[PDB]
Amino acid sequence: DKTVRWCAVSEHEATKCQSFRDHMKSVIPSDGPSVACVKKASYLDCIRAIAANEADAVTLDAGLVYDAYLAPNNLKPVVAEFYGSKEDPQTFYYAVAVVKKDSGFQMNQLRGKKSCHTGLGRSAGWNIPIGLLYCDLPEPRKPLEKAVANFFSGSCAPCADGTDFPQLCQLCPGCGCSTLNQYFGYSGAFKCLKDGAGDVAFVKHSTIFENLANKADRDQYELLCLDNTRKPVDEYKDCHLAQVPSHTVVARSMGGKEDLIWELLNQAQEHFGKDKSKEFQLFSSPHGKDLLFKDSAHGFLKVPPRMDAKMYLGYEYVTAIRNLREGTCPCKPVKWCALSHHERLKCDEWSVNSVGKIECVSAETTEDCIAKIMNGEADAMSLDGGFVYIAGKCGLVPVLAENYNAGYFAVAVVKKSASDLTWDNLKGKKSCHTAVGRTAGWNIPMGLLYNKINHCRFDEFFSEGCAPGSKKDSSLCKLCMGSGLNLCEPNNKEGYYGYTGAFRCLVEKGDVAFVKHQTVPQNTGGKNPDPWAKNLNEKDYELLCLDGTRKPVEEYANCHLARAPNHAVVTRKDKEACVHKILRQQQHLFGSNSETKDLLFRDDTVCLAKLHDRNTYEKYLGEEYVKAVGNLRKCSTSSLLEACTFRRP
Ligand SMILES: [Fe+3]
Ligand SMILES: [Ru+3]
Repeated sequence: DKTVRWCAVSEHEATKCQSFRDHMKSVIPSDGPSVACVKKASYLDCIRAIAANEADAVTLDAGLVYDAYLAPNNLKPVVAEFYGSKEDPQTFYYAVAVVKKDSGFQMNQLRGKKSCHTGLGRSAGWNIPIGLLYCDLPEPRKPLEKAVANFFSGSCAPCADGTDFPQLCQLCPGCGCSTLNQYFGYSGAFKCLKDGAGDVAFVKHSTIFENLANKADRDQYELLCLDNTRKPVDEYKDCHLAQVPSHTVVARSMGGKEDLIWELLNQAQEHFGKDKSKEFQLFSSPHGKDLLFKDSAHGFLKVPPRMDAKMYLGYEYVTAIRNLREGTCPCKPVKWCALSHHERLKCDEWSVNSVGKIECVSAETTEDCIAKIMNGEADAMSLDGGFVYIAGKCGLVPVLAENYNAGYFAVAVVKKSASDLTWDNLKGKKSCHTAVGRTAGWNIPMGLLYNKINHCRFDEFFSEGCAPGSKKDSSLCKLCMGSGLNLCEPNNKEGYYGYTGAFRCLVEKGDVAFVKHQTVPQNTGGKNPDPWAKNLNEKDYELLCLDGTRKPVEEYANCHLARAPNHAVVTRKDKEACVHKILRQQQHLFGSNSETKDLLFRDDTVCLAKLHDRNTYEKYLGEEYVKAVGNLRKCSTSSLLEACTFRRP
């Protein structure tokens, strides 16, 4: 078939679709995607048609992306319209709350202030802020305008019912729903703030830049952050009410046909997109505005495949829209994310011994669990520093640090009889890594090595190795020992995965093992009874030091590659306080005074430590760690990181 059935919501849109269908047939070969045109009465009918497999694709505003995600529709974002420019594609805008500098209040102190809105029923100006504030509104919250009129002391809410709720028009009497009103729209709401009518303007990240050319003027303004702090107006990416995708093509989550849709649209923009100047133009139409796509669009970007609608819309936006749609209002239990049947059994027991203060969700991989913390299905997990990096890039923050005694030591272990090996040159040698992306076995050693050879294709530096998480055909999977689909997997059914697995990898096959300072002592001298380790002696192994010589294993203090940031618990900023407080209550009750090895927490850890200043991944991991990880991800995978980076480069 190879047919993409596009859904139109108007007769004009169907006519353009039909033109679209006919022109693509001149540019796409026989074996290529074709266009079919389905005509429905509304966006929701298109959503339902696609879910019913009567059509396949439609482009929607953010609100309808949410509707399309809810059961029984279950559509997913697949292609994004971008704007502005090809070198700097603009896919999202940011809803922000702008205030005057030194006005002395935060997001959680908006009650009784004067508010400026773009217009009632608009996203940045109304639905997003009121959605976020919904449970702060006084009861009864229906009708919504009466509740807002009793929340702010006075407002300019263009198009509000000022006859029944005059407070909403105090700053623009009559609540004029047109440009005839000086405070209507994006520039109008900001002017409401600039002129001193209101205390806060609910606008987009760009509004202040388009109305105030001089930076000195903009320096008299600030942004309200959802964490109840303020930031300058050029830091909206760390200080907004919501991140909003402008226009998104959706498709069924299963059954697609996403690859066809992208193939179709990518070819359409190459032949009929911006500045192509054919008789057919994808981003205009002689009759009507914004048919099928926005006329201001400059092209399409493929949405990363790990992305679902909740992750695409973002936590803040989904919170606001859900409050509007559902209208439900209440620390509460901390929902821990477990990774295996063995990890879930542990926290299940933790939950019942915590008497409800702990609850348990399970996902099949670390990244899935991270996605659940981002969208609110989960709340906290403990992660290696490399995953704290991914969690941080995805908007999460470190809340507590696992303390085992300043971090643990990353060391390079070699067999003592191999006296030739030095850190100075290990090219062509066989390497053993915890897994790609982890602190001790990858980010620290391969970050340092990156500085020496100025590239990160390490399978061409080492002859072969085991680095679980590498591509199955890579030479860094050749030494691994998992069988079938398990070979080179970053989990337990790969016997060379982890701190201990990488040491075993060295004992049996490798030349160098990148692990931590306790690994060799803990799996030598009979402490590990498994046949591969049982008769090993730790004086038969040395550590490579940075200067180029070697020392014994217990001399790691003066022969390590770098100090490693300890594993940390991560959560969202809105649960940071509660997770901080509930876990210290839990370790006071069940602390150091797992059934297998290292479930939920490292068994080395004695306590969960306070972070104080270092409550962001950049400040927790440190400057050089982040730089090295930034260097290594040019060669790295991680579909989650790709999805998070798509929303924040
Ligand atoms: Fe680690
Ligand atoms: Ru007409």
